[PDB]
Amino acid sequence: ARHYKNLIERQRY
Repeated sequence: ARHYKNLIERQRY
């Protein structure tokens, strides 16, 4: 679900 990478990619970024 590529679009959702964002979320997990916001945590430390």
